[PDB]
Amino acid sequence: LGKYEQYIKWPWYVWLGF
Repeated sequence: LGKYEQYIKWPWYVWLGF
């Protein structure tokens, strides 16, 4: 759907993409 990778991309950024 693209709802998780949209809200989960926040905490995952701190590691990669922060």
